[PDB]
Amino acid sequence: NQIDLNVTCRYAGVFHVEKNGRYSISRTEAADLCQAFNSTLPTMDQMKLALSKGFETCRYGFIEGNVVIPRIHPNAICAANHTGVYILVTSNTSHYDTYCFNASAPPEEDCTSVTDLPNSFDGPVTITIVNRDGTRYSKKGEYRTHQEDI
Ligand SMILES: Nc1cccc2c1CCNC2
Repeated sequence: NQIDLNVTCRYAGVFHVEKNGRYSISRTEAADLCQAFNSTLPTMDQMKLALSKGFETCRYGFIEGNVVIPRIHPNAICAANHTGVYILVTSNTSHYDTYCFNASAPPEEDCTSVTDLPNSFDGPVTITIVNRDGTRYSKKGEYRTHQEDI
């Protein structure tokens, strides 16, 4: 009973989280996941500032109100060669990664590893934070508050 949370560097507080390295987070789960990180879904403005500090991914993830990909460099296989905060317009499906925003983070690029999920609650799941450099932190707990998400 195990969940990997793959996390990125923070840029102006904003970071990307993949559950098990595959699109698999609903909009309700995303809010709960950010909450467990003492974080919120970013606003578009917060995401634009993160972008300006060096944040890009090649993954769809929730922000507050939209599903987006932050892009600095044009890449044909990432948001169809767009740059800026690319907004997903048309999709059949409801599950993506998520972005989160932690106000207490440094103001620019923070590529130190994440070594806690400070606000997870008591639960049965072995949750493992996986950093991009492979550093891991695990704890037993839960973050999902919606039965539909479990
Ligand atoms: N950020 C991160 C950490 C561990 C694994 C993976 C990522 C993002 C890209 N997908 C794998």
